[PDB]
Amino acid sequence: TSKIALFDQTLIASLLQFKAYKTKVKLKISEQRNETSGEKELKFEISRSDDFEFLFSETLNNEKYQILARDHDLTVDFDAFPKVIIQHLLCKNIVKNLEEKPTEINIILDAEKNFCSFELFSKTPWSKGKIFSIKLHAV
Amino acid sequence: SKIALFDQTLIASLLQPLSLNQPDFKAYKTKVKLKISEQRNETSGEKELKFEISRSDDFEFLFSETLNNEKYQILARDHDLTVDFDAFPKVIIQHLLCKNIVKNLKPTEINIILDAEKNFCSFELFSKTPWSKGKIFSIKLHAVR
Repeated sequence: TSKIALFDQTLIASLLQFKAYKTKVKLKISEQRNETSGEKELKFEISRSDDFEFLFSETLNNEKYQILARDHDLTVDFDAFPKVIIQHLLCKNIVKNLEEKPTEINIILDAEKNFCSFELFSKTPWSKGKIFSIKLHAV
Repeated sequence: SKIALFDQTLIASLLQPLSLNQPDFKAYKTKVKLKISEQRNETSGEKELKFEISRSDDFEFLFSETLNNEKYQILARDHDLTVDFDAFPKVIIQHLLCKNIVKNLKPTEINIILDAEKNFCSFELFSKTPWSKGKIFSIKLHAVR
C-alpha cells in the first residue's frame, strides 16, 4: 500500500543469456509501505512492451538494501538511494540514441526465467562504473 | 630510460599508528609529493610504471612501487579496472590534473596509511560519485632502503 510512483520510463537495455541484444524495457521505481510493518519499501519492476510473460520485480526494505550497499560499496542511505538513481537516469546524460554497442543498463536472464539480474552502470575512464546489480524475480 | 610523467605535491589524509603495539591511528592532512614515471626493466626490457611518494617534512619518508604488466593485472582485477597497462598512467594522470578555479577572493581524494615499522604505506586514490566513495585503486608502496 501507499504506492508512490517515482520513475516510470522505457529504457534501452542490452539483454543477455550468450548472444547480446539491445531492447526497450519499461522500468518502474516506486515507494511503498509494507502492509504488516508499515516500514518503507522500494519496488523495482521491469517489463517489456512486447513480451507479456516478461515481468520481473523486487521489493527492497532497509535490510535487503544493506546487502546491496555491502556488495556494491554504496555510501548513500536507503532513503537517498532512489533519489540519486532517478537523478542519474533522468538528469545526467540527456543523450538521444537513434533506433530504427555500449549500454548503461544490462539485463541477464535465467534459462528457467525464474529471475534476472538488473545492472546499472556509469562508465569512467578506468572502469565500467557499475552502480549496482539487483536480482529481479519473475512475477 | 626513466621518464617522469607526473611530479606534484598533493594533499593527502595520512593515518599513522601511535605505536606498533597499540590500536590507535591518528589522522592528519599533509602535503606529499607524488611522482609517476615510466621506465624499462634493465634485465627484461619490459615496460614498468613507478610510483614514488615522498615529503619535504621527512627525508626518511620514501616509498615506492614498480608495476609491470603482470603486477598490474592483479591490481586491475582487485579494482575492476578496464583500462590496459599502457593506458592506465595516462588516465590516472589526466584525472589528477586538476584545475581548481576555486579563486577564494575538506574532502581529500587521497588516503595514505602507514606502517608502524615504516616498511610500507597504502596509497589510495578516489573519485567521488553521488552514490559512492569512488575508489579508483590502492597500491602498497614499500620503503626505499
